[PDB]
Amino acid sequence: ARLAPQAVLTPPSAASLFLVLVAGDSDDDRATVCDVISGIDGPLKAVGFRELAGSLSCVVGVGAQFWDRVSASSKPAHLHPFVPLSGPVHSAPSTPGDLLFHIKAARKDLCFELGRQIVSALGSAATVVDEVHGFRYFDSRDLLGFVDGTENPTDDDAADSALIGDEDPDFRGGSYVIVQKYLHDMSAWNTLSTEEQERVIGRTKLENVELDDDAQPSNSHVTLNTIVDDDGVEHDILRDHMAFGSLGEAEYGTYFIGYAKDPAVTELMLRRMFLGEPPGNYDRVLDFSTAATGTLFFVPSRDVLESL
Amino acid sequence: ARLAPQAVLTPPSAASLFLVLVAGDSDDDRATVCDVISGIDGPLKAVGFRELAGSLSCVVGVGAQFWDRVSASSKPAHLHPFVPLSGPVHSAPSTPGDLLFHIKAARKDLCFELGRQIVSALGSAATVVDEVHGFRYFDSRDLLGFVDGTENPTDDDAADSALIGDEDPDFRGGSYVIVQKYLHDMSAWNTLSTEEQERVIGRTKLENVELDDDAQPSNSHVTLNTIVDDDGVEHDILRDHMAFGSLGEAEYGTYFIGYAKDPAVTELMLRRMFLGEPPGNYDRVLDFSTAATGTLFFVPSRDVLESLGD
Amino acid sequence: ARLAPQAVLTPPSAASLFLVLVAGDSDDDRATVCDVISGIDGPLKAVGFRELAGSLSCVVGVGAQFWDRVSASSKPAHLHPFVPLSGPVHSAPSTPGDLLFHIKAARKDLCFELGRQIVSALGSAATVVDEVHGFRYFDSRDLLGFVDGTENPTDDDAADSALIGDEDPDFRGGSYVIVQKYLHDMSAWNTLSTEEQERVIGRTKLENVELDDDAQPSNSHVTLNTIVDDDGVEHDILRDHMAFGSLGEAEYGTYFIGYAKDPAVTELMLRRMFLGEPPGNYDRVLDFSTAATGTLFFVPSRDVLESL
Amino acid sequence: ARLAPQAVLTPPSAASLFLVLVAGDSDDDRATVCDVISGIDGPLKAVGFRELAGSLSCVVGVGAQFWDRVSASSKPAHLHPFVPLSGPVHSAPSTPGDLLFHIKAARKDLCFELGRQIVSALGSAATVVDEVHGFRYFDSRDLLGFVDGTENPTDDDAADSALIGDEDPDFRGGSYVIVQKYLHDMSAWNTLSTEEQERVIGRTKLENVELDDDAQPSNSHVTLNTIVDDDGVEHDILRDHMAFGSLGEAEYGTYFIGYAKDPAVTELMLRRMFLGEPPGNYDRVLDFSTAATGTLFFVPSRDVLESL
Amino acid sequence: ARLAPQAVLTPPSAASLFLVLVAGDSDDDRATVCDVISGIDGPLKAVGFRELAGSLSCVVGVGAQFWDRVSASSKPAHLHPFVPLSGPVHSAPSTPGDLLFHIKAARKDLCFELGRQIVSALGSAATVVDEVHGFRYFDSRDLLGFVDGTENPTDDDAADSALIGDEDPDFRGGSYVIVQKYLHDMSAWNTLSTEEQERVIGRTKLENVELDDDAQPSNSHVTLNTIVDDDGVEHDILRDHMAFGSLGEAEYGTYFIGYAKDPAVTELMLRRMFLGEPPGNYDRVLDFSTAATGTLFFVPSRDVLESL
Amino acid sequence: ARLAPQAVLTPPSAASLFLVLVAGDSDDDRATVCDVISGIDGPLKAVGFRELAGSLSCVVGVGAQFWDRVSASSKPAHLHPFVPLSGPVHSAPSTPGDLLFHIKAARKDLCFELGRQIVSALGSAATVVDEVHGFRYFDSRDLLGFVDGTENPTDDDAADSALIGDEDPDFRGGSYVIVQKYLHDMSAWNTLSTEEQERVIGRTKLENVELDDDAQPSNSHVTLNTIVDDDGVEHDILRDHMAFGSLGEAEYGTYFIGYAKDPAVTELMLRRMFLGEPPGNYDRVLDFSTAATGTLFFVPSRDVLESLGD
Ligand code: HEM
Ligand code: HEM
Ligand code: HEM
Ligand code: HEM
Ligand SMILES: [Cl-]
Ligand SMILES: [Cl-]
Ligand SMILES: [Cl-]
Ligand SMILES: [Cl-]
Ligand SMILES: [Cl-]
Ligand SMILES: [Cl-]
Repeated sequence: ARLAPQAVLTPPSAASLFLVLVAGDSDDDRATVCDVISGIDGPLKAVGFRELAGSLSCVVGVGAQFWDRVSASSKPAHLHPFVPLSGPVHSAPSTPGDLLFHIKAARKDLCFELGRQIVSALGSAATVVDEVHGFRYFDSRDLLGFVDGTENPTDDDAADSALIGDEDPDFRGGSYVIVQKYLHDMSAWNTLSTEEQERVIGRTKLENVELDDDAQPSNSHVTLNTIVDDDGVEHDILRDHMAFGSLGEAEYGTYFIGYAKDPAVTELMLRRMFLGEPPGNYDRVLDFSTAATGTLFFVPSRDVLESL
Repeated sequence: ARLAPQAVLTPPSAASLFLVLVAGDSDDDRATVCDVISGIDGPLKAVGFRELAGSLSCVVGVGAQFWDRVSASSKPAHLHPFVPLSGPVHSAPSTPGDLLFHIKAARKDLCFELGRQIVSALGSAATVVDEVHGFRYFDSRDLLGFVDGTENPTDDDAADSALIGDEDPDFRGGSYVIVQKYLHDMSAWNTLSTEEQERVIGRTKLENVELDDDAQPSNSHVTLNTIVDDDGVEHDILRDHMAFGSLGEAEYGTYFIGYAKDPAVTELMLRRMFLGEPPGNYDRVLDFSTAATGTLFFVPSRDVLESLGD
Repeated sequence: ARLAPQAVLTPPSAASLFLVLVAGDSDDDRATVCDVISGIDGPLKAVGFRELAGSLSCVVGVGAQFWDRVSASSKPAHLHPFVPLSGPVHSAPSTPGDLLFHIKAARKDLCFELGRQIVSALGSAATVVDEVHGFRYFDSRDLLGFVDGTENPTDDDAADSALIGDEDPDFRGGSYVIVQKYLHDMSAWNTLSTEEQERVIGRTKLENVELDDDAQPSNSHVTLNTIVDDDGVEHDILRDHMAFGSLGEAEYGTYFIGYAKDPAVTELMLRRMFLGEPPGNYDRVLDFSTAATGTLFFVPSRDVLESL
Repeated sequence: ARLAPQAVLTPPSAASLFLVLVAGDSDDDRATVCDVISGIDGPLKAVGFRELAGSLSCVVGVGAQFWDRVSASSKPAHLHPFVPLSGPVHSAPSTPGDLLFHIKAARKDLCFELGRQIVSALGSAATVVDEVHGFRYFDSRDLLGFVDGTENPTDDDAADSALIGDEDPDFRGGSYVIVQKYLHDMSAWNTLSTEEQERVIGRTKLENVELDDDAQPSNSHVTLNTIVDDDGVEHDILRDHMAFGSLGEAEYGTYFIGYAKDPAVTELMLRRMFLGEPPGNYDRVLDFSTAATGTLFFVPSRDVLESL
Repeated sequence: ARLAPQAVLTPPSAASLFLVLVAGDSDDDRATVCDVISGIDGPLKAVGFRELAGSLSCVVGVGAQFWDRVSASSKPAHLHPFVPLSGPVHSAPSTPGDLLFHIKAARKDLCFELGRQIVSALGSAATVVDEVHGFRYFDSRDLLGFVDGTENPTDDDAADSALIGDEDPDFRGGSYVIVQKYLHDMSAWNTLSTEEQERVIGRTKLENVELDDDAQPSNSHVTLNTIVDDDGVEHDILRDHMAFGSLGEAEYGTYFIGYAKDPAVTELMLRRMFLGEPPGNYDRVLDFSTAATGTLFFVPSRDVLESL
Repeated sequence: ARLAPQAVLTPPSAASLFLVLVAGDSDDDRATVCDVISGIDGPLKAVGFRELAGSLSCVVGVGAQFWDRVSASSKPAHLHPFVPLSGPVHSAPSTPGDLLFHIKAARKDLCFELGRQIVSALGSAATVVDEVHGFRYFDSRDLLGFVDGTENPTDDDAADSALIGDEDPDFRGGSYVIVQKYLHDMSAWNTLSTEEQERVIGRTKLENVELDDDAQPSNSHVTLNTIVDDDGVEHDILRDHMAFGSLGEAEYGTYFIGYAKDPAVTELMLRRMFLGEPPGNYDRVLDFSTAATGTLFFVPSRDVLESLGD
């Protein structure tokens, strides 16, 4: 997929832009927004074509509520606003957003330029409500210093995990994407030893190897995020984390973004993380990371997107 | 597709070579030509294997006349010579060519060496009548200074636009390619202002953003080259422009090359360009660009290519 | 084919590692081996995910004997051990191996690190019986100075040539691989003129252009390794040579690895080379190269491998 | 210069970090700050050594006031706080800063990591007061769309322009650096035609060619920033602009940074820009760009820096 | 040596452009030419600054006749026109040129664009009399298939060899350059065996290893081009060949460019090649290469050039 | 410095080759050896010219014994065999070698091919006694998992540290290089925790940050290898480590190579490491790393190198 919108399956990139917008309550607003995101390949190629590599991609997400404003029937099976979580200790807020632009390329400028054109076409019809500029941090690490995104599926595995789906054939090729902007408590995290940190995560730190079953804490992040159903089938999401931050504001962040053919999978992971399994046995990553956003979007296929 | 001939759908490259040749009249000539082209997979790997990235590609095109010498039996549905167009001030000549090699690579030497080995194999069985060494100019601009190749289809849209399907199943996976070598009038073009240039093209110059409907002249190159049928169904082609030129001769060029599943789409684009729509409302790019060549070729799929003549 | 085990079709690489191992007889060995190899994309992802480019790949092969010890249930049609060849002047030995790891990447460190993790995870359950650290030598040459790999099938051709096959539905997507470690007599080779070396190979040395029919000796490496059936159809294999060696030991090597959906094609090339066509008219490449190893492995699809 | 602090002469980079800090009024503050910036190569190599290319560099600037707190004699000839400007229409503010870290590398992460280590070593002894993450925008353009930094001197030209100087031999190898964070009025600027924009700048837009003398407006940026003395000697600075911004905050910026052996040159340019020459005939770039900062720092040589 | 005119010492490049021009006789011509060439780093920076890598370079040469028309004041010691050579079988013509632009970069577009700007700035004041678009051919080979440029001096050696010179203080830092455009007879060349071609050159073809003393013919290109003085000191030049050509015209070329602090060294190589050592024993490279041009230019230092 | 031999100051590379050889006893042997090494500029260009970046470099080192066979006249100030050290549990053997080739490039094949042509020229006039194919391991870490090479001097500091100056003007621009091939005990080392490993080294593991004075053991590798004279003047060396190993043999290595203007600086580092400071307070890296070789060589400047023997 070179220069196509809704390229959910792209590998990771040196640079990302996450733009989250709310739509004008007006009628003229709903119409410009629709006509801009439905002609999204225009600016995608307008920027992207200037780089020989063609690394630029753009996935458009539309939140449940705005989807209702532009389409009666049909609606995809699982589109709903992001479900908030109130855990023993930690909370995942559900925050506003009608549009997501998830932008990737090999260079920052390519990203920024696509974002500039998008934001400009929208004018006063929409309002930026969250904006992260992500960046690869050494060998795909997060600011907690672990290699992050490892066990992502790929090739056929990834298409079955992320993309609808004979099960909902009107929206075949689409996906459900959840975003969460996490901020970290660096100083707290740095008071753990490497080994404690590894126990919190589920893998070794430098060498990025999974801890043995007989050594792998039942509340480790890896454990809480493994999903096996009754039949013993595993269910995976496609994740695309990036680091971001501000030195002066002491803000160090991980931007979570996860794609799935069914958001039941992503939501189950989030429940096991915030509420624990067994209940109360929650993910220690949450002791060091706080989600400031939580938004759920439908990712239309190219065809479905182009028709709005 | 890596080191396979007839890879129509390859992304743009840093360097290209376009060779157009005319075949000899004899029966020797025609059979040498069929050997070289049906076994083009050989020189392609002989050269291209030597570069780890395997960027080298080579698409072979056969003209309508030569096709009749080789396979009178069985002609693809729309293969004919290039249709010359002739407007009041600007014309699109129909110039000779039996063979097209459209070569792309990340490096000049690979393009050159492949060309060299091909030309060497043909020997006196063919003559080069056009040769262009193309090169990427800045951020994929053409010598007029505009980003060029932008609205080209990609992925599935591209395959559908460019390759013969069910409509002509005997030649599924082939294409029709048209080439034209254009020369520009740089000082004429430089007397225009940016804003005027933008009105000629249909997009802003630096930022490559499409002009909105209301600012978009009916004879902008973009407007004229938009093909929408009565059904309201859009028809695209796959274009592959490269810059070329010579500073001493004051030649500044764009080499045009368009692939289509049906050349009717390309031919209509050319009519709207040269004859205008409504009539006489022609494409002002042509005020600054003169076509020195125009030739149509059939691009056989690999299976078909391997069978000539034989 | 990003970070998938059994990516047989991958292109040449700047670096590769070839590991051959024998398993222990203990049932516990039997089981360690099967754990590690069936979970192979754990380490493949543990390591490979640290490279932005994702160039790392790892193909696992399993020997006939070892397959039997683990799945007397079903066998792939052509899984037998490597057949030794004993020819008028030169011979191809049949040497041990239960496991092949064919590892490739853009960098040595990735190859070495994947190997480190595999070997170490197999612990005393297995023993490295041959180890070759291969490298790209100039413009895809081998140490005899010829561009080597030129006539490999690509894309569809390659899949047809290398992957099973309606002809064996239970092992669809797998392959058979034969390795042979060759050592060259450099000084002898250098007494030939370039033209002589060209006559041995079947192609020109610098330009890598195939010699025409009337100047192609009938025992050139190329003629011998052309396999055309009675209907005039050509049967190809997918090959992956790398250079290797040691300056002080005066070892200058070519590691041969050949993939095919039916190893009989490979095996036939080997016979025409070693014994000759017609018999006695053998590949003069063998006057300057000696096979120190010869082993055949079955390459399972991901599904079959994941379930061993 | 690989991995040396005070590498004023480095070429431009894909990524930059500009950090401006104020020092604690305390005594313990003055001491940690001194010992951190005087051991600045420690973290420079600590981060920089992890990249094969070694593209990371770090220039440290110390403002006049803090310089006084740590050194009586000696003081460089021209160190003083940045002079504010009140022009016919436009104003250059003079804003706080004791320390500048001007950081460059081929990757964002390298920059951010160096900044993280610096800010962390400083702890509560200093406070970030300005922070820009710059990025190359296409072919060295600024967000106004012009190629920017063209006429920079280089090689010997650049060392004579930027570096002291037999004229002040205690501080030979040092430099004076002025920074200004500009924000742009994109919408206003976009209402000019290309040709007007070119007249404002002094060069053509796409092709980056200098306008002819007989066509070059006397109030163009190029004109106002050409410095010839009585004898007709030209005086140049070394400039190292980067773009930065925020889509949601509609902030589009150019970060100015200019190095000179004598700040008289930079200040004269700034006077001709804000006040005009003839007076009132000012730089139209200022009609579209507003400076939010203005700070002047001394850039000690390596030797002078290491001794504090 | 970043974006400086008269960067004689730069390494090989992937692309280059060689422009030779004759000036008109009008005094206005005289002056246009001198404006453009003395301001040459204007365009060099206009173009070159757009590439992050800064690989673009441009060396200006000036012919003897044209120098006279512009500076009868002082002349560099060795500035005379190219001396034709007329030998037993082959001749080197002396062809016109007043200006040389030797342009190099990592990409053709940079070369072409610098050329476009120069030629266009010279307008009708000058005429391009020869134009070669040179390219790197595989591993630094020329179209005869040999690695070509191997024995170039580097670093200090190169400066000693190419740059004037206490021996001519007024033109310290300049050089003399000789260009010759060669066309090859490819078919004739291919009738030689590789060994014969090696005997012609003086080195092995694929491995680029120098033939040992007893197998080096006395008329090999290498022997002939070895210049050793009476004290046994070797005098070298700095060379910059590129391949060029046209497939349809069957033109396969090597563009020779040679730099030296004293052109007599270059000139002597030329004599030993064309006329032979001993006389008649001439460079058999000339049986397969014909010089279509031959011109000598003086290469001013930046200071001298900037003041013409 | 591009394609010049004896480029001591080159930056780290992706690949290296370290060859150590012993010369034959004859007079033929010694003169072949002097031909090959004094004209090493030839193979260096023969190989290295073929790569556009010109990353290839080759530094030649001559042992003290062989130096006496070639230039009894005139010996540089500090040239002697490697001084073996012998502590209670860990030793630094002094192992044979007359010749060192320290080869660096961006690619393995260039290193290999240069080695091949050198070894081929020497013929039976020399024997390889050690050979290591080094490789960059992740973000310049060594097999112990730590970033390694960090505090190496750069620029002028480097030149001053590594090259002979006024002190020995007959050999200005030369150096003294010491090599040791270390083998690691990976399972011993893996039983430690990160924090302990950090205490062994003197820096944090992932982030490569120096530990502060108060957390910094007196026998950390970093502490022991800091050389400060009574004047309070620091003395550094130029180090060039590469990883190497073989998975089947369970060999995991660090190849050490240090350059100094005076080998006294390197030798003292080794004493503090092996014999400890205060005495017995040795470098715990040595609990996990065993030296299999130790050899000292003089690195002649180019001018000096060109003159042997002759
Ligand atoms: C600050 C937020 C987060 C940090 C720092 C973090 C970090 C990690 C790390 C270090 C790993 C192990 C490497 C890998 O296999 O990718 C991991 C794995 C994983 N993470 Fe998280 N993560 C975060 C948020 C989440 C959230 C919110 C979800 C679910 C909605 C999640 C889903 C997963 C999954 C599914 C895996 C792979 C588990 C497996 O199959 O081994 N991540 N992440
Ligand atoms: C020392 C070991 C070997 C060396 C140096 C060697 C070298 C070559 C060279 C130089 C070519 C021509 C370029 C190309 O198409 O790759 C070639 C072709 C070939 N080689 Fe070999 N080879 C070796 C072993 C083998 C073995 C053992 C087999 C079969 C099991 C083999 C199968 C082939 C095939 C199938 C081709 C393509 C022939 C064609 O054009 O159809 N190679 N090899
Ligand atoms: C928003 C702020 C600014 C923008 C967008 C801007 C943009 C430009 C552009 C487009 C050029 C022509 C290309 C070049 O030669 O670099 C230029 C040149 C120049 N600029 Fe500015 N600039 C800005 C601020 C300044 C400031 C504050 C100074 C002085 C303190 C300055 C000093 C120069 C100098 C010395 C030149 C080269 C003049 C010559 O010799 O041709 N820049 N800048
Ligand atoms: C068609 C034109 C030419 C071709 C194909 C050619 C080819 C070669 C080749 C293959 C080498 C050996 C590798 C090397 O050191 O570069 C060489 C060396 C050399 N060439 Fe030529 N050359 C040509 C013209 C010339 C001319 C006209 C000169 C002198 C004006 C010349 C001067 C040299 C020098 C100085 C060397 C190095 C000799 C040495 O080892 O000392 N080249 N050239
Ligand atoms: Cl961005
Ligand atoms: Cl070409
Ligand atoms: Cl390896
Ligand atoms: Cl940053
Ligand atoms: Cl050019
Ligand atoms: Cl090696």
